[PDB]
Amino acid sequence: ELISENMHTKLYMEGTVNGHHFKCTSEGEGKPYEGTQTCKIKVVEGGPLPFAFDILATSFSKTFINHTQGIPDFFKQSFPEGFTWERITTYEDGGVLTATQDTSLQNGCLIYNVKINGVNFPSNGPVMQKKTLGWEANTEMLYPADSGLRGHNQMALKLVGGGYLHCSLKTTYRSKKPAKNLKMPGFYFVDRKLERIKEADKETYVEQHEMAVARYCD
Repeated sequence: ELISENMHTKLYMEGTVNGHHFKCTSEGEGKPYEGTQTCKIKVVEGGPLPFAFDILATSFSKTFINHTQGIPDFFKQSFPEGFTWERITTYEDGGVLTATQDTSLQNGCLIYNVKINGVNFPSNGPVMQKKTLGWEANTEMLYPADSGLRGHNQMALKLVGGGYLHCSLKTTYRSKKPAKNLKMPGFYFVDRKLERIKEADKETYVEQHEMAVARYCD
């Protein structure tokens, strides 16, 4: 019941990418049961970034997925204790971005803390050359594993000049609520699309929108 129809999020992010240090903050809001949310992001240290902001997009909120068909909701169930997630995104041209995240609920607001390591992005590739055009829609698979949930996703980063850069994402989501107090889902899918509402100043301000809907085979 601590997750209401309308919720606010606040986030802190720090990391490096190819040795370049940066920090971001954001604030957002959404409708957790409808699977929609937005956030307004600022690069507060290290801006303008020397790499495409697209590589940070998926690191800014799992409480906002519309779990349909009665699928148990590992994320909404985890409160008040909250949960963590940890992820590797591998780009086919050699860059890797890992992220670790803590999600907590404090005074009615969702609070996110994120740490990022981006390593080995090719110095002339589209990420470091800022020749990217955002992400296509995608479907994550999720199922229980390693005492939490495992997720796998594949994504396509659209490129200036045509074509795409492929990525895989492998994630584990861990509840801070005792296992005995959780009803685990079985295997399921989450369909997503992530857009920008607006941006400005060399991607040092970006407003993202996400829609996320959980289902079985359709």
